[PDB]
Amino acid sequence: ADTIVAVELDTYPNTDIGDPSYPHIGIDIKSVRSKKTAKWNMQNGKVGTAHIIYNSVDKRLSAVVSYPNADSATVSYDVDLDNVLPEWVRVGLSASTGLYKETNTILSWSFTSKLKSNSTHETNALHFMFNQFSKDQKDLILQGDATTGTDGNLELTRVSSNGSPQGSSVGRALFYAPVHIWESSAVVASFEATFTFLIKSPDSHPADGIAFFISNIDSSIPSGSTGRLLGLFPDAN
Amino acid sequence: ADTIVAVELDTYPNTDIGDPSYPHIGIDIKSVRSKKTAKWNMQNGKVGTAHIIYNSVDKRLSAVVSYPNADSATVSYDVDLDNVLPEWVRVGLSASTGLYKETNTILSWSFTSKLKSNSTHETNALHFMFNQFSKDQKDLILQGDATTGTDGNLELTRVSSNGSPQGSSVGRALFYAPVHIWESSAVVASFEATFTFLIKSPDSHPADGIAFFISNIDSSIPSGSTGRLLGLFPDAN
Amino acid sequence: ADTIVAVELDTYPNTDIGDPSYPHIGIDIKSVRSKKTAKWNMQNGKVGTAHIIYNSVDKRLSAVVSYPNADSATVSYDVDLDNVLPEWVRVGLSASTGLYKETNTILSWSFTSKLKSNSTHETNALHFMFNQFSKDQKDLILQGDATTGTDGNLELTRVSSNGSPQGSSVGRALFYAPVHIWESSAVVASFEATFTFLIKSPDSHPADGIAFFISNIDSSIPSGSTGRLLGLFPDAN
Amino acid sequence: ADTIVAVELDTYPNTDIGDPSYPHIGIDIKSVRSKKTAKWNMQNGKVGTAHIIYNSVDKRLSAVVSYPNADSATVSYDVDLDNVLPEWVRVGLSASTGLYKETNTILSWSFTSKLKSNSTHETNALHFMFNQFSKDQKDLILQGDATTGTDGNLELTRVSSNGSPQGSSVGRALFYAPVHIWESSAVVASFEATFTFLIKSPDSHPADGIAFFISNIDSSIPSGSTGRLLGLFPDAN
Ligand SMILES: [Ca+2]
Ligand SMILES: [Ca+2]
Ligand SMILES: [Ca+2]
Ligand SMILES: [Ca+2]
Ligand SMILES: [Co+2]
Ligand SMILES: [Co+2]
Ligand SMILES: [Co+2]
Ligand SMILES: [Co+2]
Repeated sequence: ADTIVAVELDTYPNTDIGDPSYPHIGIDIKSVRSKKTAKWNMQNGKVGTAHIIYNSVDKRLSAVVSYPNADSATVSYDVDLDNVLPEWVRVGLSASTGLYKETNTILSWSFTSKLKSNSTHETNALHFMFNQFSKDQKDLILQGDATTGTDGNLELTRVSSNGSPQGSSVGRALFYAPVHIWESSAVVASFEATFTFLIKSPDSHPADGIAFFISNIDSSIPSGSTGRLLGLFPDAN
Repeated sequence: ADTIVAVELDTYPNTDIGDPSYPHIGIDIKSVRSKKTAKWNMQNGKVGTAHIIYNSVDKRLSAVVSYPNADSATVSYDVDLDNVLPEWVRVGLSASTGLYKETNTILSWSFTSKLKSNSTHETNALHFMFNQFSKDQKDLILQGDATTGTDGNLELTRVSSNGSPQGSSVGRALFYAPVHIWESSAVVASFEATFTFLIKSPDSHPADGIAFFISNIDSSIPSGSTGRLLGLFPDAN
Repeated sequence: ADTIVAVELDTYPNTDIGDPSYPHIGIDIKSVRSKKTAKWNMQNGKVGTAHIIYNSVDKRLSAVVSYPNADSATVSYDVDLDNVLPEWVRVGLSASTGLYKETNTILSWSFTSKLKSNSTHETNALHFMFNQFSKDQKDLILQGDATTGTDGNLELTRVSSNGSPQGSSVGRALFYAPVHIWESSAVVASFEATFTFLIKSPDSHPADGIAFFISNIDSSIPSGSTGRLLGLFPDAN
Repeated sequence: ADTIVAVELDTYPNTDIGDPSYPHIGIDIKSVRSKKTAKWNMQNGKVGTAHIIYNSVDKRLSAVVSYPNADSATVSYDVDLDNVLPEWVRVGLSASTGLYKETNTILSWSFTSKLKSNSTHETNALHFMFNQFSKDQKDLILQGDATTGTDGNLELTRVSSNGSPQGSSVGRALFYAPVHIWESSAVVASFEATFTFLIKSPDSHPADGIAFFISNIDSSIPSGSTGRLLGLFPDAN
């Protein structure tokens, strides 16, 4: 059904579906079983920043995640996205909770896509930046439990009044406009995404994670993708 | 019905509805009878560039139109757009032909909107740039006769095979995503639009013009707005 | 000697040289006696953000200053900068202390200048953004007491070890590259500057202020411009 | 003496110093003998566009060169620039002619450098874009025979009145401000450069080429680097 390319900030180690034994960042190409992962020293309650970059010349999707005053984690994977995704895609953020939970709060999100064609000076670009989300954010498609406006933030999963994260929740936010990532006369296509997040859990084992993803434009949350599936995959294959 | 704020590049002088006796650029606030105009030395067959700028501190909508090697024309009008438009709008380009005609070709179009809130570093921004239009431009809403892809250009009004402009045509192209132009904690909201166009007519009296407009998100072409109404207004009041 | 256009965030009311009886933001065109001012509810110890904008079509220099959770202050003045400044200028930040003092800390500073010429697609642009200053910031010209690197910030005036602001201090930081603000074939020239600051004083009467300024490229601090002259003017005329 | 990293658009095959037997694009790390090259179908008299990209996560310097209506050439090389260049560098364009010659005209040049630190939202950026060069371009350091302003272009090597390219010429243009390409708390540093050029020769064997380069800030043209050395290297080792 959906084609998903995602960079996951996986807070819970589901070693039975291939997660390493620690929080990790991973690159998922059409499967929750990451093609590549890197240990991530996740800090409960701290605001982190994730940067994702890719260009069609190098064909390497790379991500860097850091927290202030801490060393960063980085993961890269060689993948030609022209062979995985459609030429028009939607980009978004997804997060879930299962039996274990955490807040999956997004405080800001920026994205820049550029397609440079062979005509002298031909650049097609799309750029958006959100440093605040309003209750009626018309340029975002919110799916599942995702809501905007509480403290001007984007809450991907359900958080009750007293700020408590709820389990078995899943939510996604996609930018409204389709994004053009391939065009026949493009000599270089590239994108960069950055988002700051705040994962906080009352528990010692937060779950399940946040993911930046690119999908077919009409992507919707797969049935039963709460928990370990991060609101992105229908199963764990 | 629709709320329209537009900068018109009016090629035909309809002196009966208030046009001056020459091609002119004008600022239209909810009426085709421009609030302010400036003589425009339109060059048939040449690529021109229009720049439109506005910010909520000064509340002055200004536009500059020029052709290479020629002096520019500029028009400005003091208007608080927060009092005219909704907080979420769609931006687009419109053009029409009537008994007289011309090609209303758009070769590139860029737009940048910024909302800076009172939180330190809070900037919400939207930027798009098209230097080429493809046959299936999914991020544009084409209305009426507007088509994309012929020579990688956006043809707002009908042009037959042999490149001839057709009369009684009207077409509009709006960027897919809603644009947020006001927010309660924004200290300064601004936008700038730039587009290059090519108006060419076999006739000595081209008509009717191209307009950059901002409207309510659900705006559609008014019935009978071909010709002098530029695909923007239902009547000439 | 120097030609100075500045937006002052004046913390001390020197009513004898024309200041209003309160902290105020003002637009200074070649004189410390502001052409226009607006009351500024300055917050000692809080990080504020100032936005300055200008374009050659409207010829209005406007500035907005705000603090989180507080209403902003704005001041505007109609001035054609082509008639005041040279075509090549340097942009900077200046601050001073006199008998009264305060820290004049800059935490981030961004600037964007654009010159759009009448050739189709001719845009000359300069943009810089500093969200951190290093001890050896080679792209900034530091004058007087200005230093970079302490807490990754730019300290315009002297602050001793224990964080205490020192009196009779003056310092300026200018971006290294000259900025082109006028060109003969430019149809619209514009700029926007934004900087966040932290003015903190142990005293009830902080002084003297911070100013964003544009000057001739070879501008240097005028002798005796500590205190009320903000490191910009040689006298109070 | 100087540390040079350059992307060369080499028009003349000096097979004795390792050039392939055809025009080629190459990546030169401290030597004119390119670490990697790719055949380049150079078009005499046509305006081409070169794009150079690099980021510190992937550590791969890649370049794409194209002409309208033609397939592009691309070359990439894995190199960690933090191990080759200083943290502060100057970026520029260089070109030369020897016994054979060609015009080495630059019509536009843009550059964007970004350093993203681990503090949430810490981005330091520098961006410049020139779509026109004036006779007194104060923000460019012209070395050797390089001149600005003729037809609003940048002529890297000497061209006599009648538009004829002169042999044994060498010229370079560097952006005035130093560029910061590494910082201790940066999690990702990246840059992208784009320039359009017009290489035209009356002869069947144009020479010698144009190069985009990054060097130590105080770099100057090496003595005798006309011809095959592209105004970048003192010898052919
Ligand atoms: Ca997991
Ligand atoms: Ca008319
Ligand atoms: Ca004062
Ligand atoms: Ca060679
Ligand atoms: Co995982
Ligand atoms: Co009219
Ligand atoms: Co004052
Ligand atoms: Co070579």
